[PDB]
Amino acid sequence: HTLVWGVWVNGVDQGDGRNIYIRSPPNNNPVKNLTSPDMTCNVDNRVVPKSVPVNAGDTLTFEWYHNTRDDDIIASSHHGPIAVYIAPAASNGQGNVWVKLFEDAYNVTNSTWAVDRLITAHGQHSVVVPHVAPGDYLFRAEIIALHEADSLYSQNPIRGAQFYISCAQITINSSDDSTPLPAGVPFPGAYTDSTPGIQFNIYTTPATSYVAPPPSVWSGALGGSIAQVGDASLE
Ligand SMILES: [Cu+2]
Repeated sequence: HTLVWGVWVNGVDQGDGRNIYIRSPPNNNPVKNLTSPDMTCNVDNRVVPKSVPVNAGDTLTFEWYHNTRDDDIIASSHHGPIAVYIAPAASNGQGNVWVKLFEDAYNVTNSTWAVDRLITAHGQHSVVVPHVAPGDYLFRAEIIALHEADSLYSQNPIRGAQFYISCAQITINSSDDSTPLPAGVPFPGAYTDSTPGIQFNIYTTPATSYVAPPPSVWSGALGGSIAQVGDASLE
């Protein structure tokens, strides 16, 4: 149970974005139904009044929280991967539009899941803004909690993989468009009951064997991190 509070651009806090530049859902409950319209941008997908200005090559940092800013972030039980997708905003996230910029699942070197490192990072994970066409975009940040993912939601709706999905409105101003954005995958639709990484038993299956759900990270993606960029306590 986690939500995005706001974003940072090059380590500068853009301030509370809830219902302002984030398409915030009403609460931190997960999405679990893979065929739900709620898979796109969570349960309250609508245009919000602001879009955060960035340039290509900026560091864009998402900041998550549980109940209050810079708290426990997400229950430690919620081991799983983190992904970020991008789509042109005029799509409203509909159709074959979502392109993956970032994936971090289980780090063998560190013996930690992305969610474990997100807590350590005070809820902060980042991407490099890609060199796509200038214009308005949705950045879809997706945490998958796998602590109840041994079941399919479609078999037992009390369990299943848990999707924490947050869509930020981002406007890319300066971009040379060296990597034009291709078509991508649909949400809902890209994840199904047979997709690798959706049904996974963290109690019995080693995390070293986990394969995160496709699609693969786009060739145009410039990277990211799970690391504290900004100290919310200094504000
Ligand atoms: Cu939860």
